[PDB]
Amino acid sequence: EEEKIKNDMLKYIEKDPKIGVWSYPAFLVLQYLYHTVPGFKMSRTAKEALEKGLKEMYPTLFTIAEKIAKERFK
Amino acid sequence: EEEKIKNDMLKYIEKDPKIGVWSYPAFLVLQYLYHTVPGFKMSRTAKEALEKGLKEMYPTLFTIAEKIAKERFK
Repeated sequence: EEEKIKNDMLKYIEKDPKIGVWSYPAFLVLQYLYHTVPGFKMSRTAKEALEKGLKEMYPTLFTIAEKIAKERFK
Repeated sequence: EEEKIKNDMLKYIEKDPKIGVWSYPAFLVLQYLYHTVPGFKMSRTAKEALEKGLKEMYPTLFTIAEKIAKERFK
């Protein structure tokens, strides 16, 4: 169950976590903030948005993935 | 105010809304679902997650961007 998920998720660590989104509203808001407030970390806020929404949709899987990624610190 | 935002957002329509996220938890959950449930629209769910989280963080800007993008239908 849980340990079945762990092996697959560790198989997915090996790859680059590039995630691509084609979304006009999100792009417009992010670009507006980038051009309007200096120093706006557009990519960080987009990652936060993705992580927040995805954790809300799939809380258990998101927590498992976060624990596996974190506990791969050393 | 609002009409100042409209001009910039219409300036940003011209570009491709490619949004890129480098996030290990979100990547792990999305790839787990892609490999585990057939027909999983990974990109659609990632876009939904980004839109949900970003609308929660910036509801007014997200609604403005969504209205501008929608009302550019014809």
